[PDB]
Amino acid sequence: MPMQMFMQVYDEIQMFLLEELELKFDMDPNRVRYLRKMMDTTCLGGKYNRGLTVIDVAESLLSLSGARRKRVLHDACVCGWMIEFLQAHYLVEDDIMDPDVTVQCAINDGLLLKSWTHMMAMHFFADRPFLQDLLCRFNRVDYTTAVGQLYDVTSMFDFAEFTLSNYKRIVKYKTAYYTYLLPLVMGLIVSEALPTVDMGVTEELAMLMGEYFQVQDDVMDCFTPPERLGKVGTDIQDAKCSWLAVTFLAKASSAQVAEFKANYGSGDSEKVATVRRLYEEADLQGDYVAYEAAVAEQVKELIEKLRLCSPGFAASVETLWGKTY
Amino acid sequence: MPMQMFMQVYDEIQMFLLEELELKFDMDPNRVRYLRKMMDTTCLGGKYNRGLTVIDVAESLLSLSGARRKRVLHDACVCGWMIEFLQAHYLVEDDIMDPDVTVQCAINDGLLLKSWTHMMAMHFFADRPFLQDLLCRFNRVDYTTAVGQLYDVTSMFDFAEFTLSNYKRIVKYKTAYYTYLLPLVMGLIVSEALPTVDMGVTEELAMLMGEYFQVQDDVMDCFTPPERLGKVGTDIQDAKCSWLAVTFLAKASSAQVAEFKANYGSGDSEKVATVRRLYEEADLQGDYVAYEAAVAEQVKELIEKLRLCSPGFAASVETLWGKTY
Ligand SMILES: Clc1ccc(OCCCn2ccnc2)cc1
Ligand SMILES: Clc1ccc(OCCCn2ccnc2)cc1
Repeated sequence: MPMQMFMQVYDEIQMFLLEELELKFDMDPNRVRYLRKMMDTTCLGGKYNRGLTVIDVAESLLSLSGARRKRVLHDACVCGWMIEFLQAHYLVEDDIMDPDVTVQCAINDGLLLKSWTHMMAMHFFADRPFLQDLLCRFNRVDYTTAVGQLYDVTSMFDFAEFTLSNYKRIVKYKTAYYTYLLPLVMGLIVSEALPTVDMGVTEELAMLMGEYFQVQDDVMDCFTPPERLGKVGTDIQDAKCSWLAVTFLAKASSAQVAEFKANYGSGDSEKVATVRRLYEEADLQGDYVAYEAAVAEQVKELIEKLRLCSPGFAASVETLWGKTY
Repeated sequence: MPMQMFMQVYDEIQMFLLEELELKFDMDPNRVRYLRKMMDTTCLGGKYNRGLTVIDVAESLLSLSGARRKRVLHDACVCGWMIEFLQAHYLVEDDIMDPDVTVQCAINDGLLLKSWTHMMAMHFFADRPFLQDLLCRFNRVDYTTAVGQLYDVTSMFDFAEFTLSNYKRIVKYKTAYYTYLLPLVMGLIVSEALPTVDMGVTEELAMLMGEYFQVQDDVMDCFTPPERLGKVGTDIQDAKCSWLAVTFLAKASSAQVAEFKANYGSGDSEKVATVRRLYEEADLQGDYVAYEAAVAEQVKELIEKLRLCSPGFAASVETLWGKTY
């Protein structure tokens, strides 16, 4: 029922965006169908975990607080697609990083997806009292992610920033603010329950779940094979500031660091194999299990602290925590 | 005095944006100075014609309608820099069209410049009654330009769209809505005189000045040498939908069209020279003078129509019209 409603609102959002281009933007049907195929290619495909979280938060607050129910659940789907659309916007900008007409259309697709988030927000929420407050928080979170992508890309151009605290800063700005905080806030805004929750504990629960997911995603990037992971692990070649790197540099000898600095960030499949060997000679996967368990306990405890002031909110957070755990 | 005020507000805007990153975004000084050098590189350099137009409109309405004057002129400079910042955002996206770290930073610079337009608007206008109305019109004009760039880039991928009307559509959405309409609207919004002007005539005057500038810029792209123009003319090689092309196809014989379709859009310097030869054998520059004079007369007449309902507004439009003419 939630997913069935989510894809139905996608038809409602896509119809408005394309018809507006046909009627009020003087666009020919050829480019209109071109944008339909482009929208479905970029927005549809993933698991929609960021969007469906907004719905799960909204349905918990209306029943754990008749015509008002249909409005909030509809606003949640529009807010959920705002994230999925902006998620596709960043993914299109990633394909560029990896008279040419296929690159010009790629940049244009990224600008349109970003613009469509404002169009659907200024439309379905034109009469909502939170349109001005939602767009401001939505922009700063988009600003935060662009800043976080600067922390991550320039993590080796200025090993001085290979610290567990800087790793927290990257995951916080690059990932945690858009995955584990943004959908929770948009669920409280459509339900008109934003000031009725502990934002400090909500923020604290957001960064910890991002730390839990990013660390697990770094171990799978290095150890899970490409057929079981679904992608080719390139964090070692890209010299990324992963959890495996900052943990290795702390418990490695002065030689294992020198052998690490001479083999890290190289495309040689044998140097990367020498880096994976050092990661296992350091028993990092042993520390990986205990590290996630420590963060997992902090998640379970902070859910109870937010439960004393927001009972129905914690039920949705436990569901979001169950997705990563 | 206007330009001296404009660069002074740039210091005020840059100081807020960078300090916010240092205090509320946990950014190290290395990246802060990196963003200062990047901001000055992209935003500073041009003639600032789009930004200064907002100031020229604001100063005409406060004297041709004491503490209220300083507020409107300050809002005009912030609104003027919103355009210059977003202008640099599109320019950065153009350099991309023409683990690599120099391309990742290019995409990141484009996202930050776009985000900074919202940050400076949500800051300096946090207490203005037009913050919600300005951001909505600012986004749709940004949406319009991204749509116009789709009309222009795909003008030969779907010579069927090489018509004088489609040329108007490209210039309208790609150029006229951001150069000759956006600065005029932001000047009326900061002066609280938006509903006191004929928007239809204001829109009509906007597209005509864009048509006047784009046509003149197409002739210089083909005939003005690179040292006098300042750039290498590549519209013929790129197979652009320029005014010289749509005018040629209308007055060329069935052979001159075949010789045009076989030499247009090619990088061969001899095929391009064969296209320039056809442009002069058709006496297009003779039609170019009379075409601009016809549009120039429509500009002078529409200034009088807006003068009957807005006297001080026309004085600023005549100044903006004097920049292109
Ligand atoms: Cl407000 C908002 C901010 C960021 C969003 O997505 C982040 C995607 C970044 N990314 C992920 C993989 N490659 C790039 C969605 C909404
Ligand atoms: Cl709202 C707004 C919309 C568009 C703006 O700039 C248009 C620049 C497009 N361009 C020009 C040369 N290459 C790309 C500024 C403000």
